[PDB]
This record gives sequence, structure tokens and C-alpha cells, in this order.
Amino acid sequence: ANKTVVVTTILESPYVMMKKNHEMLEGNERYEGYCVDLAAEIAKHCGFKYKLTIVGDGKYGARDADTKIWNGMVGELVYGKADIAIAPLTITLVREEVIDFSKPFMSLGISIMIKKGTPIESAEDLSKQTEIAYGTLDSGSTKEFFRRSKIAVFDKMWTYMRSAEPSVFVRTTAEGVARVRKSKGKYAYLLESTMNEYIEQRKPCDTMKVGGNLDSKGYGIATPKGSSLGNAVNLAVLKLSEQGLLDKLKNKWWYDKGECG
Amino acid sequence: NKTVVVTTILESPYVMMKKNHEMLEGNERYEGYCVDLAAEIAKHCGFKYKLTIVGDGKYGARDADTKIWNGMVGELVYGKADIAIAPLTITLVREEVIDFSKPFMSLGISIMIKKGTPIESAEDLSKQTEIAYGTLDSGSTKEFFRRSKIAVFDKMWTYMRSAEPSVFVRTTAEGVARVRKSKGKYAYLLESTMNEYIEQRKPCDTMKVGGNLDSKGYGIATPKGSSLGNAVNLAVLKLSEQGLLDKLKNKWWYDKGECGS
Ligand SMILES: NS(=O)(=O)c1cc2c(cc1Cl)N[C@H]([C@H]1C[C@H]3C=C[C@@H]1C3)NS2(=O)=O
Ligand SMILES: NS(=O)(=O)c1cc2c(cc1Cl)N[C@H]([C@H]1C[C@H]3C=C[C@@H]1C3)NS2(=O)=O
Ligand SMILES: N[C@@H](CCC(=O)O)C(=O)O
Ligand SMILES: N[C@@H](CCC(=O)O)C(=O)O
Ligand SMILES: [Zn+2]
Ligand SMILES: [Zn+2]
Ligand SMILES: [Zn+2]
Ligand SMILES: [Zn+2]
Ligand SMILES: [Zn+2]
Repeated sequence: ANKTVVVTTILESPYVMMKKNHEMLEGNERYEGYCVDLAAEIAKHCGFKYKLTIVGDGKYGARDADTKIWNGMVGELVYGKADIAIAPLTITLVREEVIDFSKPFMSLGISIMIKKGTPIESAEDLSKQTEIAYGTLDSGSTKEFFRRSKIAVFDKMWTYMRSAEPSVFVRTTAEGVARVRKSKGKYAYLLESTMNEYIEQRKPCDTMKVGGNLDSKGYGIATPKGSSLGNAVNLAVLKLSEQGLLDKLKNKWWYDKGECG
Repeated sequence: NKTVVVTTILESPYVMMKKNHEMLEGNERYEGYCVDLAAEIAKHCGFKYKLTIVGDGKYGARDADTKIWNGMVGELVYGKADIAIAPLTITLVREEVIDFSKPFMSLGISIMIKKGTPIESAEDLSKQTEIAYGTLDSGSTKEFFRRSKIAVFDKMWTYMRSAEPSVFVRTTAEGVARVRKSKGKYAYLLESTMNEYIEQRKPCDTMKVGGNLDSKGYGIATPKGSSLGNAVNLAVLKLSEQGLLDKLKNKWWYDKGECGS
């Protein structure tokens, strides 16, 4: 028995990042971040050894409408490439039907990121104007939220977003962030609040979150349907939440060493 | 097949008796957030149910000597109810004996004061005595404090467990009434969700002060390994994603509110 648990995750600040001198280190030591600290804690409390591995396609997880094949981390779990996922992977209905999620370890909601000074303070504002273009991340839960909403106003935004050109979608969060920064207030980015708040406390401190969140959910630790890790992992998340560890890690990576004062 | 027995608790604004309940029968006697949620869950899972108010009026705790569970948790554990649809907090000790769906509402332990009371946080309370403070018996908030190592809370616990007259109450309505009648000499520790509701109701003399002490949520509970478990979880995710949960929240907290705004 006793096998090293394969952990799929994704390079997304400040969840998982490459260490300054990663080239001179090996294994799990090459990485640092919120999810790296949580992984160690989860493995420690569940009593298993693990190996962190970055998803090959660098995606979170979506199902191709044609081929019906899941990509990103969800795919890793569904097709047997990984035993567990420890990343900012949002708990959703479609995913929940093919994989298991522990109770959420972090909260978030879809929010709006703008370049400071951009005349926009809500989603209503974005769906009403047109000088300012907006989009989301590809293959993520935010894009799905809009494509599946039945709430008139969000459908209105979807109607615009997926027919807009040039494309308003981006491959990575960093890509969307740069687009906001280089577009002089003519591009707003729809992303999860946790990430929005993180970038907000980072140089050059030129972005900010405006308005309230569009929804409420959280990230969960995922495992293959019917896996035997699920039970213990869930109990580990509950213990860590009640002992204050999750709150501690949140401040450590978001606010403790923020650089916008 | 058989009608589902639903244990819940009389707690505003989750479950309350309609002003004309005397002339009503069955589930129609009640109204509230959880009343509406149960109707939704039942419809999406395809079952008929009977709302039953928990016998002892408690949420659920374990007697340290007999190891017997009381409240809604006991109802589930001893086979008296098939499901619990109420503002029941997801906790480690409970998860060991019953199952919880994904959270359907967020909350954190908070502080309620009579408007004008000189308290801005948990520290202000911990380091003084002219103002007494307590929690609800047989609940998760009380457990939080008796298991808190975090310096300030452990200190708050030592005071609470010994103060005379008793600082604890057996219903939220009791704790709230005591706050309103003590002239700022008593502060109450309760979940933010309930604190916020009371704050919007006349006589509009109470206040939510400081930030939350922790972060968690309520979940629909079922007996371990119960059949309903899976369907109920999928329903909560669906209700959450289609905006149904957000809709009920505004309906029962802000929509109809008495303190203006
Ligand atoms: N804002 S709230 O308190 O009304 C609230 C809180 C929450 C909601 C939905 C609403 Cl509306 N959904 C999430 C649920 C959706 C999926 C992600 C976490 C669970 C499963 N739980 S939550 O984070 O506890
Ligand atoms: N504040 S946070 O975003 O760092 C955060 C968010 C959450 C935490 C803990 C922290 Cl610290 N715990 C809860 C967990 C505790 C139990 C109640 C809901 C789950 C199970 N999930 S959560 O509501 O998503
Ligand atoms: N956390 C999201 C990805 C980011 C986003 O969609 O904005 C997911 O799990 O799909
Ligand atoms: N929601 C709590 C009861 C209220 C409280 O503890 O403040 C529970 O499930 O025990
Ligand atoms: Zn490098
Ligand atoms: Zn630990
Ligand atoms: Zn406006
Ligand atoms: Zn419905
Ligand atoms: Zn102590």
C-alpha cells in the first residue's frame, strides 16, 4: 500500500508560485504559496506523503461541448492522472457531478476589477455602456456562471461577451490583469474576489475591486468520485478552519506582506 | 415513498410562526427563510415532507458524561428525523456523527451591543468587567470559546464559565432581550446572520460591533450514510447557482426590514 499521493494544482498567485531559487531545489520545495502550505497541512493531518504537480494544460477545468472531454485539473482527476487537487478550484454543480469536493476552505464571489479611475461601480453599469469592454477567464467557473445564468441581466452580459471582438476572454488571470493595466480604463475584468483583492495589494497599485460580488461560493479540495481520501480530507479542512489555520494563511499570503501600504 | 420528517428550529427569520398560525395547520403554520428553502429542496429532490419543531428547542451538543446528543443533532442521530433544515452550523464534532451538505449560507461569530455601549471588539470585552457577556447554550458558538486557544478567546471563556448570575441563555430571543434590558451592561455573542437581522428590526436599539471572530456556514444535515444526502447537496448547489439562495436572503433580512436602512 502506502503510495505517494499525486497532487494536481495550478500556478496562480498567491496560491502556488515558483520559488526564487527553485532551480536549485527539488520536489515540493520548488514551490511556495497558500496552497503549498495547505497541501502540507492536509497531508500531515491525513497521514499521507504527496507530490505536487502543475496541471499540464494550465487550465482549471471545463468540458468541451463537442468531444465531451474535461480539461485542466478536473480532467486530471476524472481521467486518473491525479489523486487529488489542492488549488483555487471553485465548487460547482457540473463539476460536482463528476468529482467530489470537500467543504470550502476559502470564500469568494465573482467581482469586477478596473483600472483606478474607470467610471464603473457595478455590473449594471457594465451591461449598460459600451466604451469599456469586459471579459472573463477561459475554461473557468466565472465564464460558466455567465453562460448558464438565467438572470436576465447576467444573460445580457453573456450575450455581449461571447460575441464581442476582439475576444474579451483571456488564457490566464495574469493576462487579464495586464490587459486591464494597459487598456487605459477601456477594459474591465470579471474575476473571483480573492484574486481581485490580492492584485489590489500589489505594485503598482493601479487596480481595484468595485461594487459587490455577483455571487457567493468557495474553493474546495477535490478528489475522484468515490475516492477514499475524501472523508479524511474533509475532516482535515474542518479542523483547520476551526483552529484558525485557514484565516492565518489567508492573511499571510494576502495582507501580511502586501505592498500598497 | 414515505413522507420526510424535517426537524427545524423556531429562530427568526429562518422559521417563525405566522401571525395567524392558530387558524392554520401543518407546514402552513410556519414562514421564513428555511421554510422557503425546505419547500425548494423538497421540490428539487421530489419528496413530500412534514416540518417538525425540535422538541427541546436546541441546536445540538454532546453531554460530556453520557455522550448523548440533544437538539436537532440528537433528532438525526437517534432516528427521530430524516433531515435537518435550519441554521445549523457545520462543525467537526457534528460531522463525525451526521452528514452536512455544502453550506447554503455564510456566517461568523459576532458581537451584539445595546447602541452606545463602549465596546468595539472582543478584546475590549475580554479586558474589562462592568459589561457582562455570554453565548447560547448547546450551540456551536459556545463550543468555539471552550475550545479556543487563541489568547483573547480562551480568556473570554474563563470569564464566561464562572460568572454569576449565569452569563448563558437557552434561546437567541433570551440573549437579545437581555441585551435590550441591561442598559449596555450585557453584550451578546451570536452569529452574524442573526445579529444583522435583529439590527434591522425595531426598536432598532441593538448593534453589530467589530468584525467576525471566524468564518463558516450552515448546512442541511442528514443521518450518516442517508440516501437523501446526495440529492440534497446537488439541490443546494443548484439553488445557489441560479441565485435562489441570494433571493431568499434579501427577502428575509433586507427586503422587509423595519429600521429604515
Ligand atoms: N451570501 S449567502 O450568505 O446568502 C450565500 C452563501 C453561500 C452560497 C450562497 C449564498 Cl447566497 N453558496 C455556497 C455554495 C455554492 C457552492 C460553493 C460553496 C457552496 C457550494 N455556500 S456559501 O458560500 O455559504
Ligand atoms: N475567510 S476565508 O475566506 O479565509 C475562510 C472561509 C471559510 C472557512 C474559513 C476561512 Cl478562513 N471555513 C468554512 C468551513 C468551516 C465549516 C463551515 C463551512 C466550511 C466547513 N468554509 S468557508 O466559509 O469558505
Ligand atoms: N477558480 C476558478 C477559475 C478562475 C475563474 O474562473 O475566474 C475555477 O475553479 O474555475
Ligand atoms: N447555529 C448554531 C446555534 C447558534 C449559536 O451557537 O450561536 C448551532 O448550529 O449550534
Ligand atoms: Zn523560474
Ligand atoms: Zn496542523
Ligand atoms: Zn451607478
Ligand atoms: Zn427551484
Ligand atoms: Zn481555558
